[PDB]
Amino acid sequence: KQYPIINFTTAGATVQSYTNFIRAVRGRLTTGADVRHEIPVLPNRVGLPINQRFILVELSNHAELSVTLALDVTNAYVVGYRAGNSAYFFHPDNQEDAEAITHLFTDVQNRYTFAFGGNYDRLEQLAGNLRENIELGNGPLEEAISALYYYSTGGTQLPTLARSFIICIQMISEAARFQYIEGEMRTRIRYNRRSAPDPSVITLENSWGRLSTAIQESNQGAFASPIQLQRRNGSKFSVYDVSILIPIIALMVYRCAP
Ligand SMILES: O=C(O)c1cc2c(s1)-c1ccccc1CC2
Ligand SMILES: [Cl-]
Ligand SMILES: [Cl-]
Ligand SMILES: [Cl-]
Repeated sequence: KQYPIINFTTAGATVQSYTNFIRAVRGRLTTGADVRHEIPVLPNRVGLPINQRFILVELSNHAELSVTLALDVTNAYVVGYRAGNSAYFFHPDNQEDAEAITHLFTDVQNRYTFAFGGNYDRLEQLAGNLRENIELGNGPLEEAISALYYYSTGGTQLPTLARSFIICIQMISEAARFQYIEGEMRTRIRYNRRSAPDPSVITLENSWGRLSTAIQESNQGAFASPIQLQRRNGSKFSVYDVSILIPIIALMVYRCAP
């Protein structure tokens, strides 16, 4: 009757407890994934039955407020969330996706669809801040959870809601997609720090779709043409093959193979 749920709280969160959480998220996402090749491929959108389409992530904090994010298993991205008796959805791209989300949170009294989508370019505009200037960490995540809840009571304004999406998406969706970004978050939790992400994280996020295409279209592991990434100091380098990214990227959106 309900999609699978993973739980996480920032209250007393540790390196261990955040590691368990991301591992469970990856586990639910890859139930239907293709794991025969070097890197797991998320289920194909086309033909996926509706009862396999979503998973739910339920978050709480020291103030013991709770919100629940809905994640698409085909791309591990947040499509919307529930707070109290209300559900809120990013604007869908097409009719099929609009129909799919009517199967989420079917028991809330109030359903709203934002005019905007959930991509970073738009969310950065609404927040008034680039990812480069939005701190990540347990502290920021705790604050993001309260902000998401209080949107349903009129206590949160849309720019702060946008910045809270940016924090949640990166610390959950992107940390599940990339072992590399999980480690970046793990270091922040370990030393009790909050800091904005460096250029390597942002460029990895911006490249996930392109890397999924290059990997699944590769021939004997070799890319048909290079993809350019950044080190943490902003310097640039090229990747040419699948293998060097096996420790870096954990999940891929389905791509056709010629
Ligand atoms: O700051 C650094 O030293 C590095 C950052 C990255 C490196 S190295 C990398 C090396 C191979 C393959 C993918 C990556 C992703 C980001
Ligand atoms: Cl480890
Ligand atoms: Cl809806
Ligand atoms: Cl808009």
